[PDB]
Amino acid sequence: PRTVMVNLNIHYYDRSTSPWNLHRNEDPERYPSVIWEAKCRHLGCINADGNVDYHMNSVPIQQEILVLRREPPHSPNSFRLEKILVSVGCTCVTPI
Amino acid sequence: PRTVMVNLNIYDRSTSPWNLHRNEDPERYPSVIWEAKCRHLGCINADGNVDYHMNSVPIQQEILVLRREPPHSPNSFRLEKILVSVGCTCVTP
Repeated sequence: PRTVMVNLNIHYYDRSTSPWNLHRNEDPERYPSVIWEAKCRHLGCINADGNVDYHMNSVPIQQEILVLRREPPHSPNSFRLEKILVSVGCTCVTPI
Repeated sequence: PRTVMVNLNIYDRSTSPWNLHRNEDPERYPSVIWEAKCRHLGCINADGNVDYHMNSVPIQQEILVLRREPPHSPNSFRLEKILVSVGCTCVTP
């Protein structure tokens, strides 16, 4: 147990060939409770003509992020640090 | 004001590829954050060549981190928002 104190008071890509939308992911047992996650708009990538090219793939960029998990569950003042995978945007990839 | 206890015990084929840079900050938890840096200004063509007709742009995301409060404190923090480069996307200029 590595217990620390934390004060919780804090103090564009539309032209992408692999564009994305943001999805509201909510968890009451987590701090921060809301995490906005990227979801690729298409399976393929946008052409020079503005069309979807299915020989290319829009893939989500997944990053490991540290979040706070209520420990014990429902606790207003006690947490454990947790690693979660979050989709942070989309990139365009050549298939294997 | 809002003090809580925290237990600290826990794309190569891209047209806009990136490299990871280890960003270090002693006054931050986590001290180590891997940040993306676009390999090129352009995007990779169907031919495997860098094409200046398109741009690799970093995707910047706001992340919650812990800032040592008071400074240098091993066990006391304040929640902070920082901008981190998390990958690269390819954009039409």
